[PDB]
Amino acid sequence: KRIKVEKPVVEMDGDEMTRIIWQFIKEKLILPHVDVQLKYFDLGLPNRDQTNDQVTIDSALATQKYSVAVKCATITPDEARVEEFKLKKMWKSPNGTIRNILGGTVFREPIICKNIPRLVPGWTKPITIGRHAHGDQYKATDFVVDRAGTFKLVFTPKDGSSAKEWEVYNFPAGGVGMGMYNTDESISGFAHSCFQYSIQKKWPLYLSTKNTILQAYDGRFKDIFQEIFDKHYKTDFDKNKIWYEHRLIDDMVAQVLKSSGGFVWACKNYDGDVQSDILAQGFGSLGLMTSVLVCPDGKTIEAEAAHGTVTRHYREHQKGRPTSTNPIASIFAWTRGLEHRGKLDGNQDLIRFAQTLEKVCVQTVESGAMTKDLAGCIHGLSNVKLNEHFLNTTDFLDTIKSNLDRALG
Amino acid sequence: KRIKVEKPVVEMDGDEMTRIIWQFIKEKLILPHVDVQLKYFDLGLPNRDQTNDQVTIDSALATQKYSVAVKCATITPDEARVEEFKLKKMWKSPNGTIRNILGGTVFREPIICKNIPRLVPGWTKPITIGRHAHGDQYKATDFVVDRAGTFKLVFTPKDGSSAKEWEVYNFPAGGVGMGMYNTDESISGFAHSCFQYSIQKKWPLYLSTKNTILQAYDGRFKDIFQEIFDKHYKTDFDKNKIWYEHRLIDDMVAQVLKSSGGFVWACKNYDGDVQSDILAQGFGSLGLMTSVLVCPDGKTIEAEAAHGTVTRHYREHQKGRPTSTNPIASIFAWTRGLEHRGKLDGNQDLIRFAQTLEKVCVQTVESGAMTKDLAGCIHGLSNVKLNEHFLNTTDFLDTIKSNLDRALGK
Ligand SMILES: [Mg+2]
Ligand SMILES: [Mg+2]
Repeated sequence: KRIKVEKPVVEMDGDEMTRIIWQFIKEKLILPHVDVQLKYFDLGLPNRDQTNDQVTIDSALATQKYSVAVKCATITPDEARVEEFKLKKMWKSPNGTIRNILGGTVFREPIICKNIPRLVPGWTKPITIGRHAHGDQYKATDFVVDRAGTFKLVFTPKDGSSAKEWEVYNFPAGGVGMGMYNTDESISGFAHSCFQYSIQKKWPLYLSTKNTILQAYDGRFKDIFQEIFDKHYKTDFDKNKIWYEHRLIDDMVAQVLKSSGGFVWACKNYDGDVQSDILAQGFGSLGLMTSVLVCPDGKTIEAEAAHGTVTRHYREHQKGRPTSTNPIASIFAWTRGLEHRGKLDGNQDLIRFAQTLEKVCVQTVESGAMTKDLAGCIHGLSNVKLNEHFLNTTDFLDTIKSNLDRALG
Repeated sequence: KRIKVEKPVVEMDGDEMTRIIWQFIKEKLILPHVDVQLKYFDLGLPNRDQTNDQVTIDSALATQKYSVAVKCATITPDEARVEEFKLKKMWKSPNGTIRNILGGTVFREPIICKNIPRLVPGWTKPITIGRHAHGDQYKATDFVVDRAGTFKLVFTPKDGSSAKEWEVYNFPAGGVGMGMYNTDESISGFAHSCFQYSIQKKWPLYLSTKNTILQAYDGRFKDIFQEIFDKHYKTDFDKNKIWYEHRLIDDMVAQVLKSSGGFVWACKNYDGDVQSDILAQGFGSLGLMTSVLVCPDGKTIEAEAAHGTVTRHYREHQKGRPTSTNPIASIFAWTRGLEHRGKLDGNQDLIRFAQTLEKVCVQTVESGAMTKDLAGCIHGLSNVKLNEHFLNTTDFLDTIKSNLDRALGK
């Protein structure tokens, strides 16, 4: 019997090869077991252009309403994509837009498969990055200086007090300038979520900044975290034999590499983007990773596939040929979506299905049935072969489907 | 008989554990075998405070004059350091101030010992990071927003063109803002350095940015590198079977961790700081890495230890507790300083001494005498033990001192 879900799930469609596997996953794994009401938004690049990127804002507003989104990987366009898709604007990142509106922390962690070898031998336990999802480089204003001139910052107070101007630089010739920001509210919510997840895991927490160089900007991150820790969380950290410490970013990453894992890592928005990929790759593969935005309100989430759209595999699919594409991150976006939908509704049957599918995915890879990229981690890309070391995208999903049916019975 | 050194070498002194190691090296390893005139500048935090940070500017000026600096790792103040040292102001990064005056690229690579298992087993060849030494976070203007108000950017052209304003954010409550920049001239020189270094090494080059998010700012880096590649280097890269590619920083770092090395990695100022510590640590230790600021003119350099002051080892050493800090990167700052001084003057004995001291360091570790960090790579950090697997800071330095005297004795 299919599990009845009462409240809706927001579904965000994607691009190229991820768009196609997103549909297979829905057909083969999700819908045959779950009767769920889907609130569809096409964040494919053609439709984002068609709606002047308004579909992206509505998908986020819908997520605030219904409290659970699941997202397919999308194209953030450059010059090349603007020419290829004939876009009228170089539209901003859908991910950055959705994260800004919703706010909160993007938690990312590996999907550990026993047989997929780590590139960092020392990491015996997993690590979780809490990436702050708001502000900084993902809400910056930047520009090209094409001639001599003065660049300055200006802060005009609301209360009526005098404006403060800072002369940033008197450009003699061309260059670039940018401004970015963040709020106390956004940093406080970011801190709270990280402290709570650390208690939940029984793991210590590390904040990373460069407050020696950005003494006001990064110092505020250090100050707010240490304030919230002292007043709200120090007692709960002591009871669980865990701690909190601020580290300089360059010191942190070395320490992380030397570690054995088993900690939470609060990263700034930019650092989260960079270091989550070092984490994913170090644990075995970029495709073996979850990514879940947890909003400040505690109720709303957005689960996503954090990787790209796999353009090379898509081109082959256009020419009627078979591909071998890892669907696990996309699968885990659905399960994390459905699990939280089940938590809010009090639907234990749904929660159990999501966890069962996550386990079946790992077991299928651990049994030796896998896609080309994962088989390449084991035997090397030069030594792998079809129906010997790896399977087609749909065949792997069909293997996952068979194992999912056996587990449920 | 000391080696006479005709011309001076600028010396920048530092803080905490590196300051103590710096003085051992100067006193006991360098000037008993090298008659060298040192233009001494104390960039220890108390003297920077004493001089209103002018000594930092004066050290940078002196490096331009004599073309060679050797620097000890320094403290950059935050709020805690103002309390600690009772500072007049929250002074800026002296490395920032030095790098901004001198300009150039900071080249960073591992110091390889056959004896030391990597944390990243895949990296069978070394990797060099060309770090851009100018602009971005290290020249930024940042501030605390402590009341409601609007933050904007304003560009006013010098020759009468229309001025442009951009609203960054309307703050309802408290927060933070910042503005930063870089220049076409600085980024072009950064490209030239990295392309030239790549052709020397016969290695491919990668530039990392986030041009998909920072369309203008990071796009400018991508465009200038590509123009300069096609105008000056593309032919030579193709002839030498090497290549240049741009990659998104997040894509790049994953590629690095999975690679087997053998490439140059052009990093922006911020990225180069973070990624150079990943690199040193992955090859074995923060103590086994060189760092050289190569200026545009092709003559001036500043050699340093990439790693910090080792504050956590300094707190133990202050209270008399056991300590084992790796001095090799700090020694290699002296040797690359002297080697370059020797190369400029045509002083062959001074070049040989520098290289002899580098061989002594590597052969000392390769013979089984080492500091804790390196012992941990072999035996595991949770099983190493004082005087069984590793030596003290002083006992390891005395071992370098003993082996050095024996080396040039032979
Ligand atoms: Mg990323
Ligand atoms: Mg550093």
